Amino acid sequence: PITGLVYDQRMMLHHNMWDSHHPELPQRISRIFSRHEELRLLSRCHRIPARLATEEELALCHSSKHISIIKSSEHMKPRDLNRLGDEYNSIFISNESYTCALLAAGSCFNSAQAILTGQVRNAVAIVRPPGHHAEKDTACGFCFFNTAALTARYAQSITRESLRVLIVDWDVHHGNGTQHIFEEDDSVLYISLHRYEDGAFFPNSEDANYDKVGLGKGRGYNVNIPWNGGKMGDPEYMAAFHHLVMPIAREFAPELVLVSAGFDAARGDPLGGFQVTPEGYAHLTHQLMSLAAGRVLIILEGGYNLTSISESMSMCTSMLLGDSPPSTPLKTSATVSINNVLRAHAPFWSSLR
Ligand SMILES: CC1(C)[C@@H]2CC[C@@H](CNCc3ccc(C(=O)NO)cc3)[C@H]1C2
Ligand SMILES: [Cl-]
Ligand SMILES: [K+]
Ligand SMILES: [K+]
Ligand SMILES: [Zn+2]
Repeated sequence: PITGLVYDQRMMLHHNMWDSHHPELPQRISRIFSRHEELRLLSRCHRIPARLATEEELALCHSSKHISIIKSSEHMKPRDLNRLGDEYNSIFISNESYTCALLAAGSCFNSAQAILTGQVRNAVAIVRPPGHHAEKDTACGFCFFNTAALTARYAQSITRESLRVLIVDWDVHHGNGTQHIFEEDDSVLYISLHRYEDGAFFPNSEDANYDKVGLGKGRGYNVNIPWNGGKMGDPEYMAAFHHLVMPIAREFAPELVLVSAGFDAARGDPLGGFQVTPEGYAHLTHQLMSLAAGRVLIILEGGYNLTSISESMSMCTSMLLGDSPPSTPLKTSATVSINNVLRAHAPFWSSLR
């Protein structure tokens, strides 16, 4: 009956030495943590310590070469950090980046351990840099290692290889790295909702479309819900949960739920362009709590309006703690999107028929 929370100020040390106004700001996590104190949520949680991921733990999802390259950045002079960052899509690197990425992952491992050992029922991880764009072999989109993917594998590593993990990715961007890491996996169901715009929206790949349903044994275990045609909000996200996320998740019967919880679909976010409310995120969290006997871990991904993300993630933690959720026609293109995913996944999920 207990909610865990992990936060460590040391993850603020990752920074952009060339553009101090880059939106993936150190203050993202400190503003969220402060808001939890202001709302008297922090004192209601069980504090879970951060730790470093080990390199062996990173090898659950990443190549030895990728690990060694990111690790080599901690001793680089600035022009070599610039060159290295430029070898990726939308990455900046400081000497502290690698350690911060390790702390983000190890924090999530400790939270998953706390859940799976029964110390807490659910947990929230206020971490940066984010993870879901990171691939096996490369960094991408502000992400170095795929924290959520690694946490799924870590969870399997302390229970059984086939532990059913559901990852719900409600960051406004597609988690390309998460999709690829689990594309052939039927033990990890990946469900992403994301702005798509026929490939115009970052990370700009048709991999994010609704017809990418997984490969081989994982066919049916990758659910992309792509939005086209501009701003979406609470109605569209509630309908996507109602028609797709929750029926599929209930059929899958996960033993652990991880939320890749970006808050860049929030009202006010300058990169997402969407209008999901803090109350909306509260309802999404409360629905996911009905899964997996409540074993839910909310992991911060993106989200760039400091006030928006502080309010939205605090609302999610309020739901984890058992507070009552707070108090409509869809954009026509959202109906088109939902029906496209429904047709793509009806062959795999009887609940959609
Ligand atoms: C040059 C810039 C720094 C300007 C200000 C934001 C970025 C956005 N370019 C791509 C992008 C978006 C979002 C994420 C993300 O991880 N969101 O969670 C990752 C990558 C470019 C434009
Ligand atoms: Cl330079
Ligand atoms: K997403
Ligand atoms: K999968
Ligand atoms: Zn994002």
